[PDB]
Amino acid sequence: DYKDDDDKVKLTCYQNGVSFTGGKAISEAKAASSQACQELCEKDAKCRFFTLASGKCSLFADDAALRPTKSDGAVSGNKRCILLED
Repeated sequence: DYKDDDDKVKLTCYQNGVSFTGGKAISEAKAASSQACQELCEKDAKCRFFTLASGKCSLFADDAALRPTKSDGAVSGNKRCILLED
């Protein structure tokens, strides 16, 4: 209802690459898809760049030393998806 439905929003912003560790995670989830990690991160005002793994999400407020560890079903993402492009 309302005019909120008239406009659409982007919810897809995942990237299957590598998990993260050794960083300064402020909160982590136990989901299977980054989608669930996005909804939980939305509730947190300290999340910006989440990072899902084989079965564990990881929302990060900022970059520090969070490095990869494995690519087994690892799907990490960032705040922005598509920016600065023709």
